Amino acid sequence: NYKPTPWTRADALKVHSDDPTTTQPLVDVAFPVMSEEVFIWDTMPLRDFDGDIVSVNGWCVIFTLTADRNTNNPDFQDENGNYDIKRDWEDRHGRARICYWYSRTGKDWIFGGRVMAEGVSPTTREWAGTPILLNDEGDIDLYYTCVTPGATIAKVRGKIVTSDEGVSLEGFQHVKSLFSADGKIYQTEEQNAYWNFRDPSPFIDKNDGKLYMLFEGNVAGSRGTHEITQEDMGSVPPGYENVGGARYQVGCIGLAVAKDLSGDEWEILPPLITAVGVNDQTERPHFVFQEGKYYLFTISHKYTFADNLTGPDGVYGFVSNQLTGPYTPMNSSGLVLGNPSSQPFQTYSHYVMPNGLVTSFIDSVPWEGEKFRIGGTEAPTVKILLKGDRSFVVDSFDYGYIPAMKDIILK
Ligand SMILES: [Zn+2]
Ligand SMILES: [Zn+2]
Ligand SMILES: [Zn+2]
Repeated sequence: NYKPTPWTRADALKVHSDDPTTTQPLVDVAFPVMSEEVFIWDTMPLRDFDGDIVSVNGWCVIFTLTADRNTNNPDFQDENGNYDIKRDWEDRHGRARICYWYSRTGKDWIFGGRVMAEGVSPTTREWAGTPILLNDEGDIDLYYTCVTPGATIAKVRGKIVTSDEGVSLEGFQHVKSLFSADGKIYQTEEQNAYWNFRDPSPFIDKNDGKLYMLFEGNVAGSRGTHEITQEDMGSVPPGYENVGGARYQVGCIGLAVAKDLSGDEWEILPPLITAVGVNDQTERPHFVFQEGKYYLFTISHKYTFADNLTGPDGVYGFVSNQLTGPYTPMNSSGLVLGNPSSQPFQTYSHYVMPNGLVTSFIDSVPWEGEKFRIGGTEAPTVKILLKGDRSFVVDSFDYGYIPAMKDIILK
């Protein structure tokens, strides 16, 4: 049918940190925190099947990966008996639960609580995905990732109800497990104990009318066995032929197609982008559809790049005229919005919305000496412009500013 587009080593050699047109503004080390009771990180705005951020009866809604702050929990005290926020924050992944927040302004979010009651999720961990508003009766499918045991893309249906006072989510009771890594296209746990498989992002393509989804995967094959092809290399310059252990980096942006628009059955397809020999993690893939083009964004780490390559934490991107490619890297290298080198981990999980706004959460900011301040709260929103195969940072907004693009009046 089609071939994946490689993000090549030659592309990655063009990545440039601290390009001000593609660098997030510096986070204030004295940033405010939205809650003294919970951490948040990955944030998923409520959207429809094309990408539009939608409010409901005037209420904006975000879903967050969420965990309790264990400030007064002795299990998270050091030997002196003092709260160890670093240990608490770094243990959040095993405590992740999906919660919702709402606001009529797109900021100053009001906490709504858990989407699912404890026990509904097949796995205790509730990792990231996408909440889709299905209709103007308020039905929502939360696509998300069930992790440990295994890694399984799943969805759960519920409903949103509004009042003059706020928003309530109800009925998220029945998780439907959709699919896991297959082993022929996408790498399995048996092939690699560290395999990546997560982060569903569904969309409908009006060109064929079908329901698809993006997700993070790895190219199938036993860990360490992947061959680096000339197509993975690209046109590298003289002297840049040593790839080191690059065969261990095998990230890809996966694709699947639903049998019909209910999205209850899926067919796994070849990936759209592969990064063999370049980067192990193409996370949280998501589309912006603009001017008939397919803008494909993904989030990655400085330290998941292969040997003798590097880049900043942040969002990378690719653009094509067709869903299945060929894709060309944004800003020539792929980098769309990277962290500044003086605060390289200030934010993560950078999500580009079709209005150009990019949200992220604050992770770790340098503080004093070799100390760091931990966030667990929303970062200032950045605005970028997409022009052809290039992007430009053009504005900055308040912490966690995630407004809607359209408002849906419920029937
Ligand atoms: Zn729309
Ligand atoms: Zn309706
Ligand atoms: Zn990182």
